[PDB]
Amino acid sequence: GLLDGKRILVSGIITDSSIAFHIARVAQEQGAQLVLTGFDRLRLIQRITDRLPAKAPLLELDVQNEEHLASLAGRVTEAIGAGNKLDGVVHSIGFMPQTGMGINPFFDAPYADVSKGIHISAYSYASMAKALLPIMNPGGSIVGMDFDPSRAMPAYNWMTVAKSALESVNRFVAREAGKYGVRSNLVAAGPIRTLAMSAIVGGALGEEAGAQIQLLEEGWDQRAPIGWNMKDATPVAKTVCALLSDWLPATTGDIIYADGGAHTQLL
Amino acid sequence: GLLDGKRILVSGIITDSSIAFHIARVAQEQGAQLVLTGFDRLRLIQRITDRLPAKAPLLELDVQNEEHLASLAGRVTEAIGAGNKLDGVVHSIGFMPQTGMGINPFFDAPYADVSKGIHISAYSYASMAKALLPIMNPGGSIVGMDFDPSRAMPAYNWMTVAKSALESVNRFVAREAGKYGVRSNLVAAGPIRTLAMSAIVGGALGEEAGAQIQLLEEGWDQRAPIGWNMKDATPVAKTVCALLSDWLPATTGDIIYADGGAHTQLL
Amino acid sequence: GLLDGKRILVSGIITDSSIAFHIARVAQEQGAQLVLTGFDRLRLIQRITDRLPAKAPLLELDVQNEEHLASLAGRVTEAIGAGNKLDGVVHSIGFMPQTGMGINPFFDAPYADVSKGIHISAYSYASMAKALLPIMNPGGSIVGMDFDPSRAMPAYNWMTVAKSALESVNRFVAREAGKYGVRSNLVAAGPIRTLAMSAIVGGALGEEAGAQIQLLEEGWDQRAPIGWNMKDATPVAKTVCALLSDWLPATTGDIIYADGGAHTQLL
Amino acid sequence: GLLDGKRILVSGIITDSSIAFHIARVAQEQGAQLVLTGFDRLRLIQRITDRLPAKAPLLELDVQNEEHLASLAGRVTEAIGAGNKLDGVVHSIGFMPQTGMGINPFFDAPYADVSKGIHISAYSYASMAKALLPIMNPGGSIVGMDFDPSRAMPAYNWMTVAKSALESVNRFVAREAGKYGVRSNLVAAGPIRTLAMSAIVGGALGEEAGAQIQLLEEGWDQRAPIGWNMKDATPVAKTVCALLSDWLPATTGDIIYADGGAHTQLL
Ligand SMILES: NC(=O)C1=CN([C@@H]2O[C@H](COP(=O)(O)OP(=O)(O)OC[C@H]3O[C@@H](n4cnc5c(N)ncnc54)[C@H](OP(=O)(O)O)[C@@H]3O)[C@@H](O)[C@H]2O)C=C[C@@H]1C(=O)c1ccncc1
Ligand SMILES: NC(=O)C1=CN([C@@H]2O[C@H](COP(=O)(O)OP(=O)(O)OC[C@H]3O[C@@H](n4cnc5c(N)ncnc54)[C@H](OP(=O)(O)O)[C@@H]3O)[C@@H](O)[C@H]2O)C=C[C@@H]1C(=O)c1ccncc1
Ligand SMILES: NC(=O)C1=CN([C@@H]2O[C@H](COP(=O)(O)OP(=O)(O)OC[C@H]3O[C@@H](n4cnc5c(N)ncnc54)[C@H](OP(=O)(O)O)[C@@H]3O)[C@@H](O)[C@H]2O)C=C[C@@H]1C(=O)c1ccncc1
Ligand SMILES: NC(=O)C1=CN([C@@H]2O[C@H](COP(=O)(O)OP(=O)(O)OC[C@H]3O[C@@H](n4cnc5c(N)ncnc54)[C@H](OP(=O)(O)O)[C@@H]3O)[C@@H](O)[C@H]2O)C=C[C@@H]1C(=O)c1ccncc1
Repeated sequence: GLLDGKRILVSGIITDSSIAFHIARVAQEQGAQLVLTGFDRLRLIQRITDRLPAKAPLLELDVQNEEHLASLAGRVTEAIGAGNKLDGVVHSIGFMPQTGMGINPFFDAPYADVSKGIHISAYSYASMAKALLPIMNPGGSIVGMDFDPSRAMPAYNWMTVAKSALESVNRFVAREAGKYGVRSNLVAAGPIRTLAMSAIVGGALGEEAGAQIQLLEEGWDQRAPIGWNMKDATPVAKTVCALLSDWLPATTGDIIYADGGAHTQLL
Repeated sequence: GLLDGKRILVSGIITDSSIAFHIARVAQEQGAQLVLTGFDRLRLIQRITDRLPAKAPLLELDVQNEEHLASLAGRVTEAIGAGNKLDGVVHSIGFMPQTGMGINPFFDAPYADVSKGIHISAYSYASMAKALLPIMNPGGSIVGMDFDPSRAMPAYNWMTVAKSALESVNRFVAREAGKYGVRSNLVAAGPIRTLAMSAIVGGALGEEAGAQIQLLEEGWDQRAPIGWNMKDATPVAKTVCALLSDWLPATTGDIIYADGGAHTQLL
Repeated sequence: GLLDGKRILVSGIITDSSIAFHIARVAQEQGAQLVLTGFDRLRLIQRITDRLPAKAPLLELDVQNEEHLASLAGRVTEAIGAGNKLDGVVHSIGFMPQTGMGINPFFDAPYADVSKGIHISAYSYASMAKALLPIMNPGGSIVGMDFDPSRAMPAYNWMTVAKSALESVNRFVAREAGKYGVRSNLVAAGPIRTLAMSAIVGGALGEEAGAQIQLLEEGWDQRAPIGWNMKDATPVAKTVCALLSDWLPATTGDIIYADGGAHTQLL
Repeated sequence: GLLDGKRILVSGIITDSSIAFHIARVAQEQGAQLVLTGFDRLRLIQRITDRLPAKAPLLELDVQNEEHLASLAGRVTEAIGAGNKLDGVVHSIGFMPQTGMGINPFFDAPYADVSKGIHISAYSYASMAKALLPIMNPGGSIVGMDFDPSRAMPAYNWMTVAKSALESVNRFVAREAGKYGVRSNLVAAGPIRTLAMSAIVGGALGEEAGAQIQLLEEGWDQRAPIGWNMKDATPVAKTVCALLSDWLPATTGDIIYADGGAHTQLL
């Protein structure tokens, strides 16, 4: 039981192939008691989350919604019972309009689209942290989902910029979480065949974008000194759990790369 | 004449202690023919720029204004004469509301303020590039002003996040500028006593923020193996010119640190 | 039992305050079966290791000795019984002569001293890996001890250069270990009061070096968003175990920072 | 005249396609007065250097030779005349035995070979700096040749480790050079078809190594947002001159990438 009797909030589930779905599964397998947040299609998320090895309360959270955020702590302690706190929080949320990643030239994304992408993808990590730290235990852990934005890449465009912003927000959240005895870190994952990701390689964001994404994926397994399996999200789920646990107690403001080692190799 | 007969657009002048003012001075000293852009207080900027060693046309540019951006190329070629192009472009523009840097806790900046800061500070680098590349010569150079956001720092808060976003935008602008034979790079400067910067250390953004900024400055000269003089912007002006020149012809998507070497030293 | 029934070789124990001593303790607490290697003072190491919560075979290993290395795999399988393999290997060995760190100006270390330091500190990670991979199980883990050498620092001098070399050797060991299903990673620790470290702050390597080391230590806890306790090596021991476990299965060629988050913060 | 009346020592010329040959040519084209150092085949180097646009004294320097180093300052001031100092120093020297790069598995390089490689490739930067700083002017510049070792790469093996060591040595040389008003920096170049480099792609270090090097080269021009021409060393020569000049006066302990921007792009 890596996570025995820890209370952990997990966001961002939308299908059975969401990274957050696998994080939640492995975390329960490891003894965690979960609270889940969902966006928009709540009856759908309910139905999907019913397949986790245990039951967990579902709460609505639109990360762009001030009221959702203001009432969040209240609604969580209500779901976990008064006088209980969280030990962990998982941010697994990402969004960039059409316009900002894919077929569209980089120069043609209007700022409103880019601003929305950054709001949901980078800023919400801070506002989740702000809403949840008052109800977190010493020794607690905040983990967010990242990918390595340190070099530019085709197709991902403004989404990459959003991750650069996220990494930076993470170092600041760490300063705040520290006052609570709480850690803040990101997991940088390699590419994973979620529903949306597979749609994009199928050409949902245009044919040039699809081809480039596919090249990025093939290259990944080659560079990774231990290989990369894009259809298996469990290696990244385990990494997040490692961070939710007591076994990385001196790591914060930081990034753990669950990417097969690909980023450490040129080719 | 490092910049002999180069045509260079320089933005962001607001006083005689603006980094852009010194960039513009040194660039003219080096034979450049300049076009200048100003924001908001145009009669003021006119008056300040009159003190440059040579005269240069002033054009209004509010980086958040679509019409300003759409007409920019037209207005520049008009100022430099039909059939002439630019060889260089300097982005020296930065903004973050009150709310996002200083006394305000990091968690208390509303996204609208952060979004405005990012719009002006990071996104505008791309939209300047988009508006100006059609009128840039092969061998040309785009340079933007940066500071090292790779570690978190007190007081700068959301402005730091904005620079992380900027560095990332720069790597993408480089992909686009490359198609024109144009380079894109950032200069990461150490702290400089501009008017605004001195106001902030005087306590304009609160007393805690002021004290922290001052500590950051004193530390800078100590770490810098060659020292740092915060009241002298000419070392950074020279660095930008180095980048506008033909002497860094294989550098792009990159960051040159005009910071005294401070970032290469722990203490 | 994080490490239940894993067989792990641990090197570098010399006193009850060695990082390797604490790694070994926590690993046994977590169900690991250990084999230990010692250098030079073998009766001493025997006596110290007798205090671990369980017994473990001790083997002599002078990392500079070809015969020691050539016979190592033979001697390990002999200690763990034919047909058994290792699941983990810990490199916790460091050395730099007098000459290369401390009072001595950086320019005054002769290459023979620097070469010895690099041999023991960086190269031996590769030669340990070479000697032990033939007897390692798929899913296995090699972990070495590091400190962040990415910026220069007073006093550590050539030892810092040695760590830069080590980080680089680690990325290459990862390519080799990968063929065996084995991971290779480094843990970058903050400063720890080992016997040798305390001697140096007591002025063993001169008074200027001592003063600088002490300043480095005080700064550490201040920058660390979760604090740093230099007299407690257990947070780093736990981190190494995290890496020896199955919970970071997609991390290799990489560095995990068990440093309180200090490296992610400027001040 | 970028380098008008500067006195610059340039090392590492061996043929008309050496990077140092092109550095020396461009530097003279730019008004520099040069002193040259050569290793081993002195009559050969004499003959090659006769083709530079101006004449320059040749001095023997075996970077591994203590007597050569001890007498170096004496012999330089003798060549440039008493009461004159150097303004610049170029380290353009690299070596790794057979054994440490190429066909040989990474694990099969004996430490003596690796130690020699590191001695010549990394350590000599410090010992050149030590020998020459006493005869350098305030405002002076030390520049060494580098390639980006931050990720592992096939074939280069121990040579990559040597560059990691070099980058680290550079940050320490910067601390020492600073006391003299002198800068220390590295230029990280993309691959260049020197005589030795072409021999290696011809299969001098075995067929697997040759094939991998060739793949590395083709990838380079693709990633570089401005392209890369491996048979043209002048873009890197210009970059070194930029660093020898007064136009990067606040950069030290640092690395300038003359690599086409390749390192800033994933693909
Ligand atoms: N799928 C992947 O391959 C990865 C996901 N991640 C991150 O992990 C997280 C998991 O993403 P996932 O792929 O599972 O799903 P998602 O679609 O990004 O996010 C889940 C939900 O969050 C949802 N969401 C959107 N807006 C909001 C909102 N306002 N509030 C709350 N949730 C929201 C979003 O809305 P939807 O598309 O359904 O309309 C989804 O419902 C995201 O942060 C990803 O950015 C990181 C690396 C990889 C990756 O993209 C990558 C990229 C480049 N190189 C290597 C790896
Ligand atoms: N002053 C400094 O110390 C530095 C400036 N820079 C960058 O260089 C540039 C020069 O800034 P400067 O300090 O000279 O002035 P500024 O106030 O940031 O920008 C100039 C003008 O741009 C203006 N501007 C604002 N909004 C717009 C707009 N919408 N369109 C066009 N211009 C605009 C802005 O508006 P204003 O305050 O007057 O209302 C100013 O008029 C900015 O990018 C800075 O971010 C980078 C490093 C340092 C620095 O902040 C630092 C920080 C931490 N560590 C080390 C160094
Ligand atoms: N003590 C510390 O604070 C740290 C240790 N490490 C690493 O962890 C490891 C643990 O070191 P420790 O401090 O526990 O002991 P050690 O003395 O470095 O090494 C253990 C033994 O290895 C021994 N050893 C030496 N030569 C050999 C040899 N040839 N073969 C096998 N073992 C050898 C060495 O020999 P000895 O001094 O006894 O003569 C020791 O017996 C070493 O790699 C350290 O470099 C990393 C970060 C920190 C650190 O130095 C630091 C520095 C700067 N900033 C932040 C942190
Ligand atoms: N040729 C290249 O493509 C590059 C050279 N450099 C560096 O620039 C410098 C120029 O190297 P060049 O290729 O011109 O020649 P070299 O053979 O490395 O060095 C010149 C001489 O130095 C010489 N030398 C050797 N030992 C000594 C010695 N003991 N004392 C003085 N000089 C010595 C050496 O000896 P030799 O082979 O002739 O026996 C040569 O005579 C070296 O530091 C290179 O490491 C850096 C990046 C690239 C590069 O290798 C690369 C690699 C991977 N990715 C991107 C780029």
